[PDB]
Amino acid sequence: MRVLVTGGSGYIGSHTCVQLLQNGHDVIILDNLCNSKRSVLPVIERLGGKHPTFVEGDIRNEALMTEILHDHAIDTVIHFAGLKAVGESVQKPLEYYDNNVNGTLRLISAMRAANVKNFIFSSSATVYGDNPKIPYVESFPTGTPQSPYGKSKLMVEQILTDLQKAQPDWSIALLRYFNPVGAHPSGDMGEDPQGIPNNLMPYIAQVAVGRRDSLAIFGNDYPTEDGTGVRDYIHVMDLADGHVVAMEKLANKPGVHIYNLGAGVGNSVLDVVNAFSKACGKPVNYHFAPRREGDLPAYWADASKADRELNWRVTRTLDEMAQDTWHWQSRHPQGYPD
Amino acid sequence: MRVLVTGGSGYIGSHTCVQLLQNGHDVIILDNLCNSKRSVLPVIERLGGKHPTFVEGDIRNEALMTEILHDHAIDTVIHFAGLKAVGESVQKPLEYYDNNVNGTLRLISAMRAANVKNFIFSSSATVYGDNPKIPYVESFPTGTPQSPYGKSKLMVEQILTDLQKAQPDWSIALLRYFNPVGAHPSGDMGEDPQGIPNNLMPYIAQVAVGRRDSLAIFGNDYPTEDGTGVRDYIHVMDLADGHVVAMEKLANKPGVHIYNLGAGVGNSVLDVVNAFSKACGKPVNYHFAPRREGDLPAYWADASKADRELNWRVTRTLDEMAQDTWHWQSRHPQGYPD
Ligand SMILES: NC(=O)c1ccc[n+]([C@@H]2O[C@H](COP(=O)([O-])OP(=O)(O)OC[C@H]3O[C@@H](n4cnc5c(N)ncnc54)[C@H](O)[C@@H]3O)[C@@H](O)[C@H]2O)c1
Ligand SMILES: NC(=O)c1ccc[n+]([C@@H]2O[C@H](COP(=O)([O-])OP(=O)(O)OC[C@H]3O[C@@H](n4cnc5c(N)ncnc54)[C@H](O)[C@@H]3O)[C@@H](O)[C@H]2O)c1
Ligand SMILES: CC(=O)N[C@H]1[C@@H](OP(=O)(O)OP(=O)(O)OC[C@H]2O[C@@H](n3ccc(=O)[nH]c3=O)[C@H](O)[C@@H]2O)O[C@H](CO)[C@@H](O)[C@@H]1O
Ligand SMILES: CC(=O)N[C@H]1[C@@H](OP(=O)(O)OP(=O)(O)OC[C@H]2O[C@@H](n3ccc(=O)[nH]c3=O)[C@H](O)[C@@H]2O)O[C@H](CO)[C@@H](O)[C@@H]1O
Ligand code: NA
Ligand code: NA
Ligand code: NA
Ligand code: NA
Repeated sequence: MRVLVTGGSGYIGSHTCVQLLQNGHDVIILDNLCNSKRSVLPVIERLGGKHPTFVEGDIRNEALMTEILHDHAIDTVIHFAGLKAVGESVQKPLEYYDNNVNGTLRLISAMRAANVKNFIFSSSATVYGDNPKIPYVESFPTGTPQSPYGKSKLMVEQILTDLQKAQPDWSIALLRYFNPVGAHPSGDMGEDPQGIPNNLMPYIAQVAVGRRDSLAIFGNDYPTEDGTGVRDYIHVMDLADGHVVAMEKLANKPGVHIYNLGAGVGNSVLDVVNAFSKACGKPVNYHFAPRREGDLPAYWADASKADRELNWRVTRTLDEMAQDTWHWQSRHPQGYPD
Repeated sequence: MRVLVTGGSGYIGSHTCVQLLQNGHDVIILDNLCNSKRSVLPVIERLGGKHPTFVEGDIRNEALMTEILHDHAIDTVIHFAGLKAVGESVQKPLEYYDNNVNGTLRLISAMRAANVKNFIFSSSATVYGDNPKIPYVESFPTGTPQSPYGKSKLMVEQILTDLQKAQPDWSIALLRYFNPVGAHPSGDMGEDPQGIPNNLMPYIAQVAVGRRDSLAIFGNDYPTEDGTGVRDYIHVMDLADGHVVAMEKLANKPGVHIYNLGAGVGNSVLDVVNAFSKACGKPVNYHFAPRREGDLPAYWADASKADRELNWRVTRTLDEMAQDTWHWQSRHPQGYPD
C-alpha cells in the first residue's frame, strides 16, 4: 500500500518506515524536522532496502496535507507527528495542543477532503490516566490524564472517535503504548534525544556513556517488589512491527480499533538499570530521590487483544532493549549527523 | 475597559454588548456572521446607547486576532464565538472541534502574542456530563460530555486551565450555563434561529406563531413531579449581566474563575410550555414522544458561588423569559432583516 507516514523521521517512525519498506509498501514521509534530522533518511532507505519519498512540512498545514494525499494517491496514514515531552507540555501547553490536537485535526480534515479513510493513530497509554485496575485493558474507560501532553492525546482519540461515528466508512486504529526503547539491530538507528533525555533508558545510557553523572531514582518506597516504580517498556522494533500489522490488517475495515501495544508485563526502575549495566559492561551510577510529580507505583498494559486480534505480540526482551540501545549509542555517540 | 467581544452579534453576545456599552465600556465585536446578521449591529448601538466597533472575521484567523488586539489596545476578551448545535455536532464533529477547540486556541495564541491576559470564556454546563450529584456545583469534577459539542467545551476549559497554570498572570473565567432564553425588554433583540430551533423556548414560540404544528415532548415518564424533563433556564439578560460583572470584577485577578450562571432551580417541559401559553395568550400545541437521545430526568446548576463571590444572581422570571420571547417574536416575526 501507499502510506503517508507523518513524523516518519522521528524515533518510532523511522523504525516503522524501515519495516514498511521491507514489506514493500510505498512510503511517503512527512516531517517538520523539529525533532529529527535529514541524516536519518538515507539510513532509512538503506536498512529499508527501498526509497522512501520525503516531504519537509507540517501537519498543521492542511493545504499541504491535502496536496500530498492526492499527489501520492495515499491509501492509509500512520500518524506519529507531534510533541511528546511531558514536562515540556506543562510549561508550554499551547504548543502541545496546537501541535497534537489542531495538528491531527488539520491532518484528518485534509484526509477527508482527499477522500482518505484509513488511519493509524500513534496513541498513548497515558489516556487511561487514573482510571485503573491494572493492567489496563482496552475495555477500561479512559481516565483523566495529568499533563497537557496526556490530555492532548485523549482529546485526539475522542475527536477521531466522533469523526468515525459521523463517517462510518473510516478505519481508525488507536494504538496505545507506554515506553518505546531500543534501537534497530543494525545499531545505525536509535533514539536521539537532543537535550536532557525524557525516558529512563536514554537517560541511563547517557549516564553510562559518561554524559551524565548519576541517575536519580524517584521513590524507593513504592509498594513494589523492589520499591521502585514499575513500568511497561516495549522494544521500538516490536512497536514498529505492531504498526505495520495494524496498518495491513485494518485497512478498509471500518470502525475504531483500539489496541494496547506492550509486552504485557512491567519492570521496575532497578530492573532496567541492572539490564543496562549488564549491556554496557559496567555499573550504571544512580542514587535515590523522593517520589516524583505525576508518577504512580506500578502500571502496564494488557496486550491480549492485539495477540488475539492481530496475532501480534512482542518478541524482544528487556535485555535486548538495553543491548540495542547500547549498541546504537556505542556506534553513533554523536547521534545523527548534522 | 476595552473589550473584544468575539461572537458579539450572536444571541447572547448581542445582549452582552448592549449591557457593556451601557456600562460605558469600549466594545469591539468580532464575528464571522455564520449565525448572525449585520442588521443586529445598529440595534446594538441604539439600545446600548453607544457605538460598538464591528469586525467581520474569524477566531481561527490568528493573525487577524492579533491585529485586532493591538489595534484596539484590548484589556479583556469575552469569547462567545463558536458553534453550539448539539445534534449538528454529532453529524459534523470536525467543524465543531475546529471552530471551538482550534478557534479558541487560535484566539488565545493571539492574546498571548498581543499580551492580553484577561479572558471570559462562555462555557457550558454540559461539561458536568454524567458527573453528578445535582444540582451541579463548581467543586464537582466534570464528567464526560456525550456530543462532540459538549466535549469541545470541556476540552477548551482544560486548555485554558493549563494555559493559566503556565502563565499564572492570566485571569480566566469559565462561565458555565445551561439554557439561555428570553430577549431584550425592548422586543427589538432576541434569539433568531435559522432553521429548526434547537432550544425549547424558540421551538415553542414557533409552534405558537403557527410556524410549527405541535411540540414533541420527549418522555412523560421521568421521575419528576410532572413526568417531563426538568431543566435550568436562564433569562439571556441575566446572563448578559453575569458576563459584565464577571468581566469587571475579575480583570487582573489571576487564576481560573469557575462560575455556574443559572437561576439555581429547574423547570419541567410542561412548566415552560404553560408559561408560554400564558405569554402568547393561547394554548401551545404539543404531544408526547418517547424519551430522547442524550437526555436525563432532571438537572440544574447551583449558582451560590457567583452570588457570594460576584454578588450576582438572576432577577428575571420564567414568565418574563416567555413574555420577552413572545414580545420579540411578535414585533419581528421575520427576525433580523437581511
Ligand atoms: N517516545 C515516546 O515515549 C512516546 C510514547 C507514547 C506516544 N508516543 C507518540 O509517538 C509519536 C512520536 O513519537 P516519537 O517517540 O517517535 O517522537 P519523535 O519526536 O522522535 O518523532 C516525532 C516526529 O514528528 C515530527 N513532528 C513534530 N511536530 C510535527 C508537526 N507539526 N509536523 C510534522 N512533523 C512534526 C518531529 O520532527 C519528529 O521527527 C507521537 O504521536 C507521540 O505522542 C511516543
Ligand atoms: N445558546 C445556547 O443554548 C448555549 C448554551 C451554552 C453555551 N453557549 C455558548 O455561547 C456561545 C454562543 O452562544 P449563542 O447562543 O449566542 O450562539 P450564536 O450562534 O447566536 O452566537 C455565536 C456567534 O458566533 C459567531 N461565530 C461562530 N463561529 C465563529 C468563528 N469561527 N469566528 C467568529 N464568529 C464565529 C456566529 O456568527 C454568531 O454570531 C458559544 O460559546 C456557545 O457554546 C450557548
Ligand atoms: C516522565 C515521562 O517521560 N512520562 C512519559 C512516560 O511515563 P513513564 O513513567 O512510564 O516513563 P519514564 O521513562 O519517564 O520513567 C519510568 C520510570 O523510571 C523513573 N525515572 C525516569 C526517568 C529518570 O530520569 N528517572 C527515574 O527514576 C520514573 O519514576 C518511572 O517510575 O509515559 C508516556 C508513554 O505513553 C510518555 O509519552 C511520557 O512522556
Ligand atoms: C438538546 C439540546 O439542544 N442540547 C442543549 C441543552 O440541553 P437541554 O436538554 O438542557 O435543553 P433543550 O432545549 O434541548 O430541552 C429542554 C428540555 O425540553 C425537551 N425538549 C426540547 C426541545 C424540543 O423540541 N422538545 C423537548 O421535549 C428535552 O427533553 C429537555 O428535557 O444544553 C446546552 C446548554 O449548556 C446547549 O448548548 C445544548 O445545545
Ligand atoms: Na450521522
Ligand atoms: Na547529535
Ligand atoms: Na511553569
Ligand atoms: Na429572518
